Amino acid sequence: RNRATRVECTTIVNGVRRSFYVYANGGKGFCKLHNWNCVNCDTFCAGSTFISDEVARDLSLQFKRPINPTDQSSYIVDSVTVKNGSIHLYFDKAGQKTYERHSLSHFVNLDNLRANNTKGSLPINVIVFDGKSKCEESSAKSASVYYSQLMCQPILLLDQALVSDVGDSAEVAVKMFDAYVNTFSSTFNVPMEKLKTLVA
Amino acid sequence: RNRATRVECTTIVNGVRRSFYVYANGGKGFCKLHNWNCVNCDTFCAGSTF
Amino acid sequence: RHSLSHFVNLDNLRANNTKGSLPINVIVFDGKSKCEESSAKSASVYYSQLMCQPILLLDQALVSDVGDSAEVAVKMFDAYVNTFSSTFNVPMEKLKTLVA
Amino acid sequence: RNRATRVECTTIVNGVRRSFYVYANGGKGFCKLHNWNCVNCDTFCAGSTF
Amino acid sequence: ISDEVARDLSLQFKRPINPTDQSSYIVDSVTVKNGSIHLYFDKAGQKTYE
Repeated sequence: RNRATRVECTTIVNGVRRSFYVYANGGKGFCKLHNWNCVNCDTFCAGSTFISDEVARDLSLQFKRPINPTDQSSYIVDSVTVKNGSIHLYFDKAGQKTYERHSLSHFVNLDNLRANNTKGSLPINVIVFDGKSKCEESSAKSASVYYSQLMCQPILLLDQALVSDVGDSAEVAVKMFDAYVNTFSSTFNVPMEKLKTLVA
Repeated sequence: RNRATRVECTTIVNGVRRSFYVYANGGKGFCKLHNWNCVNCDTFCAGSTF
Repeated sequence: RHSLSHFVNLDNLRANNTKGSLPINVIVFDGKSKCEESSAKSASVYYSQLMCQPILLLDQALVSDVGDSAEVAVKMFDAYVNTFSSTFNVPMEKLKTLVA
Repeated sequence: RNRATRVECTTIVNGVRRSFYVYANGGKGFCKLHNWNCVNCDTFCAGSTF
Repeated sequence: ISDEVARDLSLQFKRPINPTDQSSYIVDSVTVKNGSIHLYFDKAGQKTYE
């Protein structure tokens, strides 16, 4: 009956109503597991069908027929371990303990990633919020569905306090750099103004 | 009949109309004290019915 | 009970802020201005629905006089700086730059 | 409920979230000073409340 | 499997996988004997050669 490829739906984030599309096969197959015209509904690549739990009930109310969701909107992290420049994030999945890995380069500046940014897009699959402020947690929970529908695959939630202490680096490194600069200056007697200009 | 988890409603602040969700259990229990599908409606933690 | 650290800057907490979110469960308003009280009453339901648990209302006049600290502390700091300078005869410009 | 002897809570340490128990009297007696069902809170021993 | 392909495969299979080795390494010294050339490099803090 319907050859449509996109389906419209809406959700509320920060007190405003946004819109997004849901992709469909367009006329081939039925996928009786979740009775929807899906395209390769097992891969998190772009363009694949992704039915979240929060929108599954709304869609099954607009279309008067039962619909089964595929994946939960989001999960809460529990443990993180750094290793050779990589970070693992641990969370539960249907009663099993699992983990996912990502690069440490994205965690240098948290403010561009936390909650509702000015750009309106997320560079990575995680989000950072304060565990004490109820409002921040609620806003993150609300935006989780929207950001998990804009791009496929669920969203992982990170508490700011937990990840705050794992990024340490070292001011000892700064002191070693200062010692190296002092040794270099003693070797060649370089004027201090250029040294400080580059040191900044 | 309804498995919905969120319910929409609106209110007026500073002359403009905002929106917010209300959380619900989604199909378990009835809570005859206030005849609504609530989830642990005694704690002020996040995600609880209010 | 709550921590005193949140009460250092009232303007980020009073009524309808620019951010649109509240850091703590209380709100501050002027008791004389009818409009401020009405706006606080109106925003109370919205902010008590955005996050769980009720909202407590604080009058600005009542809490204004409880936060006192001391300029006596400032004077004691100045006396300490004077004693330190007399101990070592430090130039005044850096002292004032840090004193600001 | 919440008259029970044991209460479970969680806290964050280093990089892992941990859980722990909180003890109570089970219902017998009540403390006005602490507003809690504390047992021998003035001394330190196994099974005490803190 | 390398890291540059491990992430893509994990995304395709919707579950984490563990890469086995790095993609490339850098040679630091060269030795030539009996018409053959020897290349040396460090792997995981240990000296290696071919």
